[PDB]
Amino acid sequence: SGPVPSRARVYTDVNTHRPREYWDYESHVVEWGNQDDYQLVRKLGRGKYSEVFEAINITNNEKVAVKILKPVKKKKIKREIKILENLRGGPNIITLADIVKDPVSRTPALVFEHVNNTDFKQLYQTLTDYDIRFYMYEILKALDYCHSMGIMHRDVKPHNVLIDHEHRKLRLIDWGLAEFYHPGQEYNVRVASRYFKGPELLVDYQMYDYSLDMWSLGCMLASMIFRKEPFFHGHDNYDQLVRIAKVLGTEDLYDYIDKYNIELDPRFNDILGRHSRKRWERFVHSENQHLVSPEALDFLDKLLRYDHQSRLTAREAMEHPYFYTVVKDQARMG
Ligand SMILES: Nc1ncnc2c1ncn2[C@@H]1O[C@H](COP(=O)(O)OP(=O)(O)NP(=O)(O)O)[C@@H](O)[C@H]1O
Ligand SMILES: [Cl-]
Ligand SMILES: [Cl-]
Ligand SMILES: [Cl-]
Repeated sequence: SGPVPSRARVYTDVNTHRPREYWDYESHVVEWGNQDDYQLVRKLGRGKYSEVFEAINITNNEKVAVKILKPVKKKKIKREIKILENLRGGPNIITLADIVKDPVSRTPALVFEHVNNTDFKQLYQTLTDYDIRFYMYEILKALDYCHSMGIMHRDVKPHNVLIDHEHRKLRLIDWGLAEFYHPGQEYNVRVASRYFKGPELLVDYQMYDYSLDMWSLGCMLASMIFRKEPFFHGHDNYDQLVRIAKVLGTEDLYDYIDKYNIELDPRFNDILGRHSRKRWERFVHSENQHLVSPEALDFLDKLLRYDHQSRLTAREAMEHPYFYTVVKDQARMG
């Protein structure tokens, strides 16, 4: 009589229907490239698990990007490599062009297509309402694609979305926490960034699915339309669920837990208490009111729901009328 099972509403068996080797990434054998074929130009930044550099492919002088992984188990390296290989060709996902080793460290050096080192998080200040819709749809293409190829990103956040605003091109990056979805598998909840974690991770519900990403995307949307960064600003893991409950109310939270018979720390129950559902209009101010339309609020509602199985899928999100006009975009660069 543990917690109740769950299987994804969409793309449930896509990995099942594929050959083993599609998803059995521990078995993958990396083909190494020519390390003397890429020379680093300059440092573009970093992350908790990589150094990213602009570089050049010398055999044709083409511009690339090179992510040098810090040390770390080969299990994950093969997982990120296989995923990136599987997704190559998909809309708006970063293209893996080679893997080589760092000359001195001998660690893997992932060659990608070059983008601008400019992300969605940098552009929060300036985006018109049309542009928020537009880029949101571009991210959805990536999620729908990855989810349909059996893959959960599990780290959707503005830092992980590169935008070339000049060319109106977005790529979803940082697949290092991505995993393959298998109905009935339990996944670690130490995925994603505090502010973008679904209530499932926050209550240790491990039989989660692609719909985690859809919560994270809702959280990104909310910060952008309300100009509050982040939107749910939890100071620790438990406080993250308390902040969500202060907006979305506790009655549905407690209905979600008893839906899936999840075991919550009694003492943490006491901390949550009872919070009434705030109407999404509470966070409208003069400074953000031009970003907030009824279709925006309806879309967010359908994303920010405690029950992972209730949230819009990427495809259903793509059909939502928040994207009615922007799908007709006439592709003006300037
Ligand atoms: N293909 C790329 N083109 C340009 N910049 C990139 C590219 N990939 C990553 N970066 C840059 O790296 C900096 C930090 O990105 P980061 O999230 O570290 O990417 P990552 O290479 O996936 N690293 P990690 O988080 O360790 O996996 C940002 O300024 C990004 O612009
Ligand atoms: Cl971020
Ligand atoms: Cl995992
Ligand atoms: Cl989906």
